[PDB]
Amino acid sequence: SDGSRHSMHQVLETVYGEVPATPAFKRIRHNSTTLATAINTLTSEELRPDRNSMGIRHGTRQVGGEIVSELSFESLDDTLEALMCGTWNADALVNGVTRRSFSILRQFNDLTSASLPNFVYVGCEYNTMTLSITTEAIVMATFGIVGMNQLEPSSTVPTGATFVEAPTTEPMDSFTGHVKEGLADIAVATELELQIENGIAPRYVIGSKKSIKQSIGRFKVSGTLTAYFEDATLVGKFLREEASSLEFVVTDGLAGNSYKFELPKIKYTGGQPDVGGEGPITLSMPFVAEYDPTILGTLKITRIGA
Amino acid sequence: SDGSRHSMHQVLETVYGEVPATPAFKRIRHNSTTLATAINTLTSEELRPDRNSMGIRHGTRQVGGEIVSELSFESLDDTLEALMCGTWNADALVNGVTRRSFSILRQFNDLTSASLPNFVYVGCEYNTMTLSITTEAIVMATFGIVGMNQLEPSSTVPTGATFVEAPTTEPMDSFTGHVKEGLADIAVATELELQIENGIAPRYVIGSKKSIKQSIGRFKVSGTLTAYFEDATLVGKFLREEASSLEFVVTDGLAGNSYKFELPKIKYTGGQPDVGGEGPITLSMPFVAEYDPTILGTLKITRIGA
Amino acid sequence: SDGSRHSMHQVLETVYGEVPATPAFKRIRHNSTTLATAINTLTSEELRPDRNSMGIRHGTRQVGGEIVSELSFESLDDTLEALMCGTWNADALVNGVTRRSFSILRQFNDLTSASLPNFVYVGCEYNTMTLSITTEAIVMATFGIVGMNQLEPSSTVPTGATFVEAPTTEPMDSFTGHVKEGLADIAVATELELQIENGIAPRYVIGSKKSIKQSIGRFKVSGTLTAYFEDATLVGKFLREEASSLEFVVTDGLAGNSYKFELPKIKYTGGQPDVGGEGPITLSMPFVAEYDPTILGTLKITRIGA
Repeated sequence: SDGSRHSMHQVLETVYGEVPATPAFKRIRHNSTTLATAINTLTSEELRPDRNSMGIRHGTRQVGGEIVSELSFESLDDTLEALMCGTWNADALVNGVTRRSFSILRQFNDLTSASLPNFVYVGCEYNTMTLSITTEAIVMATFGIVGMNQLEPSSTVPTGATFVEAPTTEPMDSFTGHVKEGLADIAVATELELQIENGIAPRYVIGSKKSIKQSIGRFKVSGTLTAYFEDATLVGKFLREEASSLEFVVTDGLAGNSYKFELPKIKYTGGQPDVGGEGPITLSMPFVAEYDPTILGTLKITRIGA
Repeated sequence: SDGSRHSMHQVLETVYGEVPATPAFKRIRHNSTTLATAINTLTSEELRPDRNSMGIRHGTRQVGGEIVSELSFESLDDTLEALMCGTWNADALVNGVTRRSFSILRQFNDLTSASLPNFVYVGCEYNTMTLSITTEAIVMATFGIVGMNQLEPSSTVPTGATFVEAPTTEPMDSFTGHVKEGLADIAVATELELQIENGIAPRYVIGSKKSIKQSIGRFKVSGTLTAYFEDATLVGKFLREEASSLEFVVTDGLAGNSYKFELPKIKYTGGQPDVGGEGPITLSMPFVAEYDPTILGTLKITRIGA
Repeated sequence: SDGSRHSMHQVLETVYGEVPATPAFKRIRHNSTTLATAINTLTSEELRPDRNSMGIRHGTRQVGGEIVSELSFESLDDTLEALMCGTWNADALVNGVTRRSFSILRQFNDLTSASLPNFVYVGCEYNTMTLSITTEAIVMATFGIVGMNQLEPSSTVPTGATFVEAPTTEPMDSFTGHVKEGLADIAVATELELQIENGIAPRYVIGSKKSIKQSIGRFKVSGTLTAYFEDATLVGKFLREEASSLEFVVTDGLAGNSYKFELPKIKYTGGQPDVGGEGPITLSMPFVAEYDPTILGTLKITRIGA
């Protein structure tokens, strides 16, 4: 099979670890994927006179895959909602406690029917998200999922596997960036990085070969902010304890639709200006987001889409 | 000295740690080497007002060297026999227990007589072996050895150091149409990797700068198999518990002489088809070999040489 | 700010952690520096029902700067004296105990006055030194320091910040015909590496954000010596316990002035002639220096400057 002809679809699960009766598989616009499963190994230490390798025994299997997707409007909304464990309300999303389990199907168009091109992964729950914003570079959102187990390859797709398509809105660009840092101050930051962690780990019991359930952890928001040393206001906020805020907006290709990420309470963990021989002096300022009561959360994503 | 004018000769030892009376040093066709000795250090911890470095003391020594050689017929047979710890029988070798110690002599041809070019190592025992098979790439067998101690450089070669030569048979290539994976199924694997370990470790006692003996460890045979995702049979064998077999034959060339490696019982530890950004989908399937009572061993090398 | 317009100065402190009344800031000849402070984080482990980020707390702070400078005469002299903890006597320096603290000032000429270009670092103490000598390559000396805390950026320089300029002499070259290894033997070594460690670690107490003092450790001198395998005398000094000496001099074109580094007692920790396929055979021979009572120290730097 080749990476050129591949299709990926997902459906919200009503019962954990099972595909719905008529799965509404939805197309997932993406670039590269590593979704797969991992099986444990129980080695045998039986003594052998000829030192012959005794062998190993298989163990519980867990689906683990990382998918890379470009940020765009009318897309990745379910992924963000499930990851934030919240609900899209008034085009605004806040980190809450609403876990969502999905069933992802990997269909290899190039693979023939007899070759079983359908690979179904169930119990898949979004766990980690990586957001990177670089000037003149498409904004991409990497997604890490925790799946309970995978089904055997089969020629026939899941019964009633309706394949919904994904709106192909122009990918978001880094221009017209509303990068705010103070109460009303606009920062001169060049790149911006955001990481989201749900801390979802699996739980195995006697007589099971998969994670009956996945233990979610605390919602964690952190990131890295890089700017130029030309601005000296960023310097000091790290030296002296100061709680600033972060607020940036990704721009579409003049489509009139856009998002808005806001971190009301953050504190700088680092920040060091280095001569670095010749050339302009940069400034990397990693930060740690913390719970803010005004929004009853740590992060708030808002769609201003037209 | 330069690597161009370099040669290595080895002789089977009758008494461990000693060169035989009339060593039949045999030429070892090789590419590069890292064979040498390592001496431990015993630091001294004593308080000093001037805070001056107290000093460290030399400890036990261990000869450790890695030798890279291209796989070819009528060559490396003694290395394979010694490593496998078995004995060549009917052009077939199965992992045994018989341990063989050798004495390796490094002779820098460019180095002058007064410059002491001869380097002698005693107690050298083959510990590990790395076999890599790549398409349109010569098959090379890497060899790791464990020696007791290195003899001081001298001008005169060991008394009666007869220098036997090695048959310069054409290096084994990868152009074979025989790579078996099932009972009669021929696999479409692209590269194949095999690793062998003897778990040999040295033993130290009071009043001995060198290792008197080496406690041999369990015989270990494992490997990695990479193929194309086009074949879907291998896919799923990782997910389910299945014990397959591996059987591949390196081809010397037009001459009928060839080597046959067989692993009667293996199981796959991993396996993952990744779409990636673009291009074809590959498939890496690591495996671990296990004891098969039919051959009363883990691996069986067979020469079909004409 | 850009790395093109930056000035770095320093002044000997009379009281630890404080800039002198009128600092005689002296130009620091260097290629690049990383002078900056680092603050620890105290995370809060309070369980939250909405699983929100509790937030972290700032902890103690310390200043670390990497001063990369090119070795040259009439320069880094105070740096060498402070690092060696000795006193320049008869143009000869021996590892002593007397500790020296300095106040480093980084001035970004390009940064405007209102932009607060002056950066002051107090309690800076030279700790590590890395000297590398390569043929047809300028001798470089890296300087690691341990500072107490970083003063806030201000427009006005420290009161009476007289800016002395270190004498600028042609950088030292590797073209010397004097590299001694035996009692009178001249070695054929190609590169030479020297590392100096003072073991300065910071000390924290209750109610102090900064380190009140630094408990210095013992003086540590070690290095690495690389040569060619053409000389077989170096071989064996590692195999059989032998205590040699090292003595090398850096040259300054036709200026005449020079530095002389001497290690009266060293022994070699490694040594390995590697064939490496083709080309010449090199020989890396790491060594550790120790206490020699003839000089009452480990290392003795001597200026023969005209």
